[PDB]
Amino acid sequence: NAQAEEFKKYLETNGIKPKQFHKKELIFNQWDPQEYCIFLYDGITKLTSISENGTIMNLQYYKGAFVIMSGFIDTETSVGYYNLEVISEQATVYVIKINELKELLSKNLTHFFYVFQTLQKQVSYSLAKFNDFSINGKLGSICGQLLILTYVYGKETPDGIKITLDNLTMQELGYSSGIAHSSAVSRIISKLKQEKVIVYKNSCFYVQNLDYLKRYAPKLDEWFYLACPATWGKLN
Amino acid sequence: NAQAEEFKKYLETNGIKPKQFHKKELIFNQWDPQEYCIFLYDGITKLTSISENGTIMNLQYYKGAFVIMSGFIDTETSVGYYNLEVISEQATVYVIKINELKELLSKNLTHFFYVFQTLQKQVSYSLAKFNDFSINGKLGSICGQLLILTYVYGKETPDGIKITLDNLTMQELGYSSGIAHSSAVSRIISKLKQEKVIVYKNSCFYVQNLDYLKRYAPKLDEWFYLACPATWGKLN
DNA sequence: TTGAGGCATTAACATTTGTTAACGACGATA
DNA sequence: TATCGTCGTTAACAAATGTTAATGCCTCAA
Repeated sequence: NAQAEEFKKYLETNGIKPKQFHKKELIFNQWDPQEYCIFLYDGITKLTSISENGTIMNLQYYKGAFVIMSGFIDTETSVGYYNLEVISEQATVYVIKINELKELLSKNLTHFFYVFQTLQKQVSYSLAKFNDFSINGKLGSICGQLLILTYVYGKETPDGIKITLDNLTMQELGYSSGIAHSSAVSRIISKLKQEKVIVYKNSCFYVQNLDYLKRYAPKLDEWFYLACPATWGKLN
Repeated sequence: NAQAEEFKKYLETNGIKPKQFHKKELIFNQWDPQEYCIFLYDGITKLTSISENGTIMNLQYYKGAFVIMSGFIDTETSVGYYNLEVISEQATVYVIKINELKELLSKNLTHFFYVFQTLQKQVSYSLAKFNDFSINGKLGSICGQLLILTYVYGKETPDGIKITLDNLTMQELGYSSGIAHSSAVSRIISKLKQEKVIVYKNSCFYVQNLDYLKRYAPKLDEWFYLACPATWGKLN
């Protein structure tokens, strides 16, 4: 919040202007690999990839402020062919070309650490998500994904913890957990309603047994405690 | 590697001298969190985590030279509770306190960008691995892990590509794929031998149909092409 | 009001994977 | 030489997941 806003000012004082994106349009994509250093300031986006069969995969979400790399800082080559779709109504972004990045960082040292810090946050997040999505099959994958959603998009209400997210269909949850068919996702969420872990109200998800999700995503809950401890405190 | 040698001479100049670990040792562990910056210079290691009920998870392997870190750079707090076990007969490691690192990379930038490069390699590697493991179930996870081990520990032989890796049991393949029982991995392997994809010789695996593994792990093959071009080029 | 499309739910069937046990090969020990 | 433990293989069964289709609820357009 603070270390990021300080980074914003350093960008405006170097000619980097914020380019605002609206919902559903792709900042970068997998078919036109262009190496940038996206600095999502305010907004919500999802990193996706489309197989050759047209199969969709949602790798993760990004809520500003955060940094996303589409190319390497040295070789200036692509880190992978992915898409960064905007899913919030409006999201402002400070896009930076990979070339000038190496220069802007070598000047200010405190902001080099910031980008380096967020990259470490990225690594720990991927290992934890990988650890919990592999042990308990797809039930644990849905539980882990839901746990992630509750922490960064959750708010406490008398009905439970409301996950403030439009859309969030059965199809979209399946993409974030590697489930291709919507019927399979529903079959699992119908078990979580039976178990009394979640309820479906207002086309919106309320979780009531957060501990049940921790048992299926202990490494992810461990990550929020160590990486985003403020987000962890709101629910503990 | 050149960058890893300049870095190695940079550490030896500032008083950091190597340490020798033997097989089965743990550089760090998940029960005594110490925040180091591990510069694995020569040797092979696997990052693991033990769940509270005792199930092992093999997150990935590390082959020197590379950079692993158990704590964040600015806060110096743990990034996660993992074990780094030495699986080669011996390994040469340069342990450096997390605080000393901030000053060292502050003096010399070309080594700061080298550490940043290795981290970008880590991010894109985790996203790619998470992509191919989540889409095709356990068959696609075993196929993905084998693809990783061929590019890194594979060599052209008359019987295909030999995975030059010792003590690669069925358990260790399962731990890397979230499979808990060696019976399940043997079942998947007997099918890959049936389809003439691999052969089991002298407790080692020989890969004879690399293209079969690419169709089940396309983004990992893409990652080796974009991140480790030299390693990839030796098998195409 | 009627009718089209998308989403959620459930059903059923097929395939895969989880789980445990038995068999046989191999090494190592005394 | 006999005996013990480790590992791979296969089998059998239960459970989970992949796949398809049918149904009902809801929105929207005319």
